[PDB]
Amino acid sequence: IQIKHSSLITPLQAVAQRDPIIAKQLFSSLFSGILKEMDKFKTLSEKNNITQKLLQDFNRFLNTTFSFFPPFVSCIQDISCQHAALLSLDPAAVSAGCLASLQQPVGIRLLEEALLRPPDVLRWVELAKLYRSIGEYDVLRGIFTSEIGTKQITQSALLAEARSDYSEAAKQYDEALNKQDWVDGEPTEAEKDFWELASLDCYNHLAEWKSLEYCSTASIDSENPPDLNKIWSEPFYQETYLPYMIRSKLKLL
Repeated sequence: IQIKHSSLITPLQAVAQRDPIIAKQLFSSLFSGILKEMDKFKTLSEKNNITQKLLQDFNRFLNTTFSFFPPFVSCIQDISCQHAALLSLDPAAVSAGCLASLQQPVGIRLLEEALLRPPDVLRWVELAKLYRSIGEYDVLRGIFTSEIGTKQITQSALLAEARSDYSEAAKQYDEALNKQDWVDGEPTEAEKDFWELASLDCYNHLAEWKSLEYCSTASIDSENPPDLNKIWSEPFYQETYLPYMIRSKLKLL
């Protein structure tokens, strides 16, 4: 045991060069150790520009990757969990990378550590995406009852949706997505996009196919004619409205 560093350092980089998982662990632990040692040298401001430029680096990474490597994506989202400068990464790119790479636990953990310690509600909507993708409708319904839903009709539809009364939930979502005489303020864009998406879920859950197909195309650019072409524009449309469109028209056909 009276051996030196090189017999530990060179085979470590030699095996981390070949296998990507141990490369992920090594890059994460070395990065976190260096940033932990930055407590002594950089003090108040040069530290803060260092971590701001690291956040710049990582946001550029997650926006411009196109192959989605799981060790790389999870490694740069795993070093964002420990240091509170990089918790504010981007809730859009995190959810896109975790849906594309099949790593929703890592995005869920990062967004949770962000909601610990607007960019409040943005992370809630992009956390409901990751929880919807892996089943988990109980936790997603727990999100919409507390932090996203403001109005009362949202909670009264969440109850009737939870007790499997999907007609008396879609009726309230239709009754909320046409209200103009809102007395106490307006819904947000998040609170209205939830009502649209959950009305689609209720119409799919019942069986109502002549209503599901119309509601699944009458929010893209189609006012008087149904112009199906616009689903390739605005890529969120082909992730949110496309399967309901095709399933509804197919069950009709």
